[PDB]
This record gives sequence, structure tokens and C-alpha cells, in this order.
Amino acid sequence: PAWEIPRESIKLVKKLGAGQFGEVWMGYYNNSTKVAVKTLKPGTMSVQAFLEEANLMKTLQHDKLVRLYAVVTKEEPIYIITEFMAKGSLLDFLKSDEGGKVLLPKLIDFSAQIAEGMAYIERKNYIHRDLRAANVLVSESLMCKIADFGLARVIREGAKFPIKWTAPEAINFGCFTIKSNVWSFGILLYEIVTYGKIPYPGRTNADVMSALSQGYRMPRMENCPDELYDIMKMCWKEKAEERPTFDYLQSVLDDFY
Ligand SMILES: Nc1ncnc2c1ncn2[C@@H]1O[C@H](COP(=O)(O)OP(=O)(O)NP(=O)(O)O)[C@@H](O)[C@H]1O
Repeated sequence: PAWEIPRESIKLVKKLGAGQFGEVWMGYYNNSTKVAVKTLKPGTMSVQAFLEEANLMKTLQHDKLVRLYAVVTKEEPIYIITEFMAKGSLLDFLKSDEGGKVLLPKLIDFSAQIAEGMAYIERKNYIHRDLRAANVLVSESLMCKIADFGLARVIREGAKFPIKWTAPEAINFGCFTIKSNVWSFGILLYEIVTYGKIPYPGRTNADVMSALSQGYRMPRMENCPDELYDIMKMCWKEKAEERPTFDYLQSVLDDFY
């Protein structure tokens, strides 16, 4: 398309992450613009499967969603070039010394920002399926954007749904809808309020999907206001239909203060 750029017009500077499917690098699109470069380790994923994430992003363009800038697909090492987010994932940020110092007001902000990005995704008739703090990125101005549309569909090779973030009807019946993303959002609120703690501490994945089939919900966590817990408990309603829309969450969270 007009998304292709020559390999020469990007310089990779610092390595950010590893993984089985390739690497992520900080870089520059012809010197001028700071970018993130996702690298495919040839042989691992299919090239078509690796680019499905990019193909998806071509359609998904909103401020609270990491934007795609371009791709390099003509030559063996395939690149996905996206907007650089200075503070990394929300998970890592929340756990850093700096993030440990961010008070509850700005946590509700982060949370409301993601609800905004998700409200676009549901308005666009899409599902994300992989919504969690590790898949949300933070800019220098402390803006949150949704990332990682590897599992996002218009309503898989590699690819593992996040069991501990996935709605019970999605696990047990394979029923992924925007309402299952609302479930995931509730867990993402848990991650925010606890500064990046793992869901269901000390519970294996199997324990969790068994516990959920018995109506387990995480009890009110320390340093979480009734009102914020009621938002979580709203996302964790058994019947998917009875869970609120993202447009509602963005409203209720935004006026939280
Ligand atoms: N746009 C970006 N700006 C800055 N850092 C990023 C960006 N995208 C990814 N990273 C970092 O690179 C790492 C991997 O990113 P991610 O998009 O999760 O790749 P992945 O292979 O899909 N998932 P994982 O294997 O769990 O890291 C994370 O630790 C992020 O901190």
C-alpha cells in the first residue's frame, strides 16, 4: 500500500524487548521522528500473521490508541513502525519507582483514558481480546494508549488469550464480544489500583477458571475506594449483557472528582 517505506529511512538505536516472535526497538524514521520498531524473528511467526496486527491498525486510528506509522515488508527482516511511547507499558510504569509515587487521582485518569480508547473500539464494532496493563503504553506526558492488536478482531496464529483477564463466557463458550473486553477492563482496573499486581495472587490459571465457574470474584482490594470497586464489580457481572458499555465507564470514571 502507501504504508510501505524503505528500510533505509529508519535507524534502530536501543533494544527494548525480546521474546520468541522477535524484538522491539526504539528508533528514528529518517532522523526526524521518534518511532518504535517491532521486529519479526524470521521463521517464528508467518509474515502474514505478524502483519495482521498492522493491517488491523490501518483501520483503528484514535488518540488513545498507539498509531501505526509504516511498515517494511519488502526484505526478509519485517518491521512494524509505530508511535513511540516514552514511559513503556503501564504495567512496568506502575511498578517503577516513579510509578509507585503516582497517586489515586492520576490512576483514575489513566483508567478513564483507556475506557475512552475502548469506547472507540466498540463504536468501531471491534473487539480487542487482549486488554491488560502490559498492553497499554504510556507517553512522556503520561498519556495512556492501547497497544498490541494481535488478538483484536472485527466482530489466531501464535497468540495466547490472557486467561486471568478473559471473561468466563469467553473461556467456557468461546464467546468473545465487547462485553468480554469490559470484563478485561475490570481486571485492568485491579492492576492499576494495586500498582501492577498479578490478578488472583497465588492462584494458577486452572484455579481461576474453576473458581470463576463457582462465582469467584476478587474481594475488595486494599486502598481501593468503594466507588472504584463498584466499577470493577460492574465489569465482573455474570451475564455479559448486564455489564456496562465503555461509553458509560469513560463517563463515570471521568467525573470521579
Ligand atoms: N510503542 C512502544 N513504545 C515503547 N516501548 C514499547 C512499545 N511497544 C512495545 N514496547 C516495549 O516492548 C516490550 C514488548 O512489547 P509488546 O508490544 O508487548 O510485544 P509482544 O511480543 O506483543 N508481547 P510480550 O512478548 O509479552 O512483550 C514491552 O516490554 C514494552 O515495554
